[PDB]
Amino acid sequence: VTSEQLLFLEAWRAVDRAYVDKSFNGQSWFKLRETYLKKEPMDRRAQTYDAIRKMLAVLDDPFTRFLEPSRLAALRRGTAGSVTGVGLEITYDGGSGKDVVVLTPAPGGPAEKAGARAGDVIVTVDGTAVKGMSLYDVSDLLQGEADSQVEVVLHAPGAPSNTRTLQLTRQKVTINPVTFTTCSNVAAAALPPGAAKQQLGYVRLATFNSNTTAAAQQAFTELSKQGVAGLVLDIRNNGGGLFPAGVNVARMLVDRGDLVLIADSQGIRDIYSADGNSIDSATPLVVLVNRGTASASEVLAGALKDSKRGLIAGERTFGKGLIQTVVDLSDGSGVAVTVARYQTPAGVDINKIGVSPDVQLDPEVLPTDLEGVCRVLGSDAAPRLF
Repeated sequence: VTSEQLLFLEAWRAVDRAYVDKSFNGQSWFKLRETYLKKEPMDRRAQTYDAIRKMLAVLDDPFTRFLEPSRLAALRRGTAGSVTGVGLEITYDGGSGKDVVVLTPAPGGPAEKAGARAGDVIVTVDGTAVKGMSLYDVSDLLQGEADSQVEVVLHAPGAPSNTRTLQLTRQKVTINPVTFTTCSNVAAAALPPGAAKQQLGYVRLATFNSNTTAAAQQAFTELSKQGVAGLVLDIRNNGGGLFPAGVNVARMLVDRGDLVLIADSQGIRDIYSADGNSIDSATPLVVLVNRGTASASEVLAGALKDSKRGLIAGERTFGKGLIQTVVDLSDGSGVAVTVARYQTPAGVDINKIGVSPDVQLDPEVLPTDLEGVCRVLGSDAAPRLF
């Protein structure tokens, strides 16, 4: 058994131990290992990496991927300094043809400013066809030094002929996780039943990151103090992000009860529940979501819905409910492995199914800027949120 073979075995073991489906897509995992050791060339590092990728592929899970040393390091630094993108979060088509699509455009980032919307399908990046490539590889094509440009060709969902070519300039993108306001003189259409004041509290939660919790706490607190008639939590176009901040937010609204189950082929592995630290669990709440709402955001929405704490309004969410971990290998390379999936308190998978609105509404009727929101909600054309 060679050094190259041991390295391969490290990758095989990472999956053997942690993979979400212990039936391995119907493959005999140990048998594969023995077969590859015997039939696959692993004379140089490069061959070993290819053999690892080949093995991962049999799982038919495009999120389970191998990362070479430099890539893993870069993944780690992420979009921090010197490394910039164009304000796109990407993922694979929801019916996955290996089509890469825009999960969500970052608010005010380059791609959004150039008209890109959640659900658009990415055809090429700098001429390269992205269908079926690793998302880690695709991001690499999308990223680069600030002020540099990249060409992205996109089409409308289910309209391959409806394309556009954008020349985007890479720039740092800064999403402010939370903004909020009180809307006064709200239209009757937009109020919850039995409202005693025509005022609504609006909270735009654009991303879950390190700053989300502290900012959301301040918003709910203030709003509660104002005695608003209803709360409008806006998580449209929020790709998820920091799972714990989504849990923290859920905990601000619900006093008791399960929030999310973590499951895999074995059954439920972990649960997160309310911790009695609510800020506001009584004001009527409506949560706005759309096809750009994904992952931690969907989890939030699903806990609010199942618990009956809030109504979901808008359009069905993405259905991005898998969880991956990156397992480091001895040579600095790594494997991103799907280890689990999110389920609602009711035990339904978020994956694929997403979270459906109780109130179907055109997801573009309401703006996301504080001024515009109050304007529309005070209008004769206010959405019937509740």
